[PDB]
Formats: sequence, structure tokens, C-alpha cells
Amino acid sequence: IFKPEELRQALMPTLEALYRQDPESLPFRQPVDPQLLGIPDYFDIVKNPMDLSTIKRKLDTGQYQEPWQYVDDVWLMFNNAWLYNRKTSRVYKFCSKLAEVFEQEIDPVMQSL
Ligand SMILES: COc1ccn2c(C(C)=O)cc(C(=O)Nc3cccc(-c4cnn(C)c4)c3F)c2c1
Repeated sequence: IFKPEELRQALMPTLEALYRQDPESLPFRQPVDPQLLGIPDYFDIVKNPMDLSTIKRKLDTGQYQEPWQYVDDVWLMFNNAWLYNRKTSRVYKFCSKLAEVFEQEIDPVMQSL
């Protein structure tokens, strides 16, 4: 049992750290519209889409009752971009940097909960 405001307080700074990354977070700030991006085969590969705005809205309303529910949403977001994008692409590289950032922020947060 974590009460919702404690979870928000502990985890929100970890989402803030990602969101503030410029230019790396930009492709992750909103859902991927595959037709407007000219990538009409996106949902045939990526089965469960996730992005920072979805993660923020769920965290804002208290949908995450356990820390693991939040960590898993963030790794789903990362894993989706690593799957669809080539290892030599701008987007792939942006993804990995964000993850490096996330791991620094998240480790101590999990160690003291
Ligand atoms: C980092 O420094 C600044 C300084 C000022 N702004 C402002 C405004 C309007 O002044 C919006 C933003 C801002 O970044 N808004 C925002 C919010 C969500 C998504 C984007 C965005 C832009 N391109 N993409 C792909 C996503 C976006 F630009 C911003 C950032």
C-alpha cells in the first residue's frame, strides 16, 4: 500500500528528467501518428504504443498504484522505439540516451521505497 501522493512525489521527478531532454525527448512527447509521419506500417510492428504524455496523464490521475506499473510503462516506451527504428537512426540514439538518464534517476528512488 502506497498512498497516491507519495508515489507522485517520488516518481514525478523521474518523468520530469526525461521530458526536459532537448532534443532527445521530442519524438516521445506525444503518440506516434503513423500516417502523418509517413510510416504506415508502425502498428503492424508496435503492438502496445506508449508515450510520455500517456505516462504523465496516468501518473497525474493516480492510475499507477505500484511503482512497477510506472517503470514498466517507461520501458515499454523505450522498447517500442528500439524495436521499430534502425540502430543507426536518430530516433534509436535518442531512445538510448533517455534510458541512460532514466536509470540514474530511478535506482535510488526504488532503493528507498
Ligand atoms: C525548452 O524551452 C522551451 C521554452 C519555451 N517553450 C514553449 C513556449 C510556447 O514558449 C513551448 C515549449 C515546448 O517545448 N513545448 C512542447 C510541448 C510538447 C511537445 C513539443 C514538441 C515540439 N516538437 N515536438 C515533436 C514536440 C513542444 F515543443 C517550450 C520549451
